[PDB]
Amino acid sequence: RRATDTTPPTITVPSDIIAYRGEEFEFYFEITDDSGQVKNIELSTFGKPLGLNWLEYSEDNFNVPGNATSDNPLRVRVHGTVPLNEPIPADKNRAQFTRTIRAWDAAGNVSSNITFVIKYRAQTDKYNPADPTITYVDRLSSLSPSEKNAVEAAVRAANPQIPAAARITVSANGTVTITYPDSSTDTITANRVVKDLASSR
Amino acid sequence: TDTTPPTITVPSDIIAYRGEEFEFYFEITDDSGQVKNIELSTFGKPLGLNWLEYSEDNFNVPGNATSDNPLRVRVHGTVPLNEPIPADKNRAQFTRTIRAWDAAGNVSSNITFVIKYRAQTDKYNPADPTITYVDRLSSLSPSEKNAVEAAVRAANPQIPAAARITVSANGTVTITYPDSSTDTITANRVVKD
Ligand SMILES: [Ca+2]
Ligand SMILES: [Ca+2]
Ligand SMILES: [Ca+2]
Ligand SMILES: [Ca+2]
Ligand SMILES: [Ca+2]
Ligand SMILES: [Ca+2]
Ligand SMILES: [Ca+2]
Repeated sequence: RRATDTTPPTITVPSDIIAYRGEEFEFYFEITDDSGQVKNIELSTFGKPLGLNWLEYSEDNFNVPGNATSDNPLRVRVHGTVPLNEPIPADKNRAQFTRTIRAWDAAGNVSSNITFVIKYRAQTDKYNPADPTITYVDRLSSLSPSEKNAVEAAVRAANPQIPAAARITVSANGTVTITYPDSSTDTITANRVVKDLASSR
Repeated sequence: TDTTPPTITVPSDIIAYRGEEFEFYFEITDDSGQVKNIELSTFGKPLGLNWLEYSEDNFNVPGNATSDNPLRVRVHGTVPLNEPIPADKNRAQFTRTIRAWDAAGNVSSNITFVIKYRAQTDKYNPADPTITYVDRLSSLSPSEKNAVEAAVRAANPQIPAAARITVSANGTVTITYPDSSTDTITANRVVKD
């Protein structure tokens, strides 16, 4: 047996972190140490400030004997919400944050930073609207207020998976726009939404 | 023997809104206590309001039309949703006549009544919603617009469910009634920062 612990902790990072603007998400780091005890972690930008004030984790169970064994690793839950307005550039391969994590054991050994990547995307990437039941209208090019209400209700009823804070609008010819809370959108063309009532009876 | 026709009281303010059922009553009395029938016309010519109907309950019965208990004729109908409204609202009305007769056949003169009709927004007057607090007053988010609309709807169960409430970028509310007339709620009664 060696008189001292000279080996830093080992960190496992999640391999495919995907976040949608305005929606809470979470991912876990798993950490072990040959001593069985991890003291704390640091999230950084390769040693510089993290710069993501919306990302949080709990220090529950940090620096407790036995908290970080091979059989029972330390599981660190990181969570937050990418801001509703976070800019997504034209090349969506650039819509990500690459950051680093390291950890200390109780003997002062600190691991070397390893990377993790938070990819983020518009809410319209998460949601795929189903077509509503058809609303039958008197004039295909000039919907009444009651017909627009019915279209919106039908679009909403065909899509309970879509967020309640998304806003559904309807044009004069029955074209549907779904505007998600982050202002990304989805469209349903009118021919999938309305049909002429007289033509259909 | 009866030589005197019935007398007719008409309502003074018959005001109907497009697309919304209305009702009113004529009250008819005769010195005999009995009214046989009535006729609605355009000064003797055809009435020309196929959307108007009246009840003939209790016509031509003794005692149906006394001073104490006149014959109360219920009239109802719905002015068409698309009835055009002239720019001069003194012309947005139908002037018609009613006459009535007793069992001896004494007929009254034609008595005038006027059905005024108006756009739905002339009826409805939106109450204000609980205020919605927003992040930017010139650029509401989708979620904030949803909240504004829900609040306007929750405060106004009396407005037709078929009316459509829209919300602009600055929180201005438009209510479009089924007959396509509108009301507006200015942003300051609707949103705050
Ligand atoms: Ca160690
Ligand atoms: Ca989508
Ligand atoms: Ca008489
Ligand atoms: Ca009676
Ligand atoms: Ca009004
Ligand atoms: Ca009024
Ligand atoms: Ca709506």
